[PDB]
Amino acid sequence: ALAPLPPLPAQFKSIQHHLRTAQEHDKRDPVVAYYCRLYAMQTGMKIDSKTPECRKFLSKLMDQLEALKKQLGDNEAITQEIVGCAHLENYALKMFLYADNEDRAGRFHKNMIKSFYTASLLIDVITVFGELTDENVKHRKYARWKATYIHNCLKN
Repeated sequence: ALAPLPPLPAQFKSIQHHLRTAQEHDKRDPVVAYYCRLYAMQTGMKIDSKTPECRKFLSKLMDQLEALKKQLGDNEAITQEIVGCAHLENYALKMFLYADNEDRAGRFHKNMIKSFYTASLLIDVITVFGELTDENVKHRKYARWKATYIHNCLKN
C-alpha cells in the first residue's frame, strides 16, 4: 500500500523512532501512523531540506502522507485536528499510566520500557497541533528518563 521509503539520512537520526512508531502502527491505529509521519515530515524539513539525500527522503515521506490521508478518507481524527489530538493524547497517556503502574509495582520489562518510550515519542507528535501543557511536558520528560534508566539497569 506504501513504498519502502529510502534509508534514513544521518541528519534525521532524531526523527528515527517516530518513523518506527509510524511503521509499528500501520496495521493497528493508522491515525497514529499518519500523525507520527506528519511530525517526522515537519521536523525533518526544519533540520535539512537542502541536502539532496534529505530532500529525496522528505518527498517520499510526503508521498506516504498523501497516500495514508486518502486511505483514511475522513475519518474525524484526520478531518478534525481537535479529535486527532485527543486520540493521540489519550493513547500516549493511557500508555504512560500503564508503564508508570509497572514501575511502581517493580515489574521491569521490555514492554513497560517501550510503553514509557513510545508515550514520550507520542507527546512530541502532539506538538503538530499546538503548544504542550505543563503536564504533557512533565510526562514526556519522566517517560524518557524512566525508559533510559530502566533500559540500562536491565542491560548492564
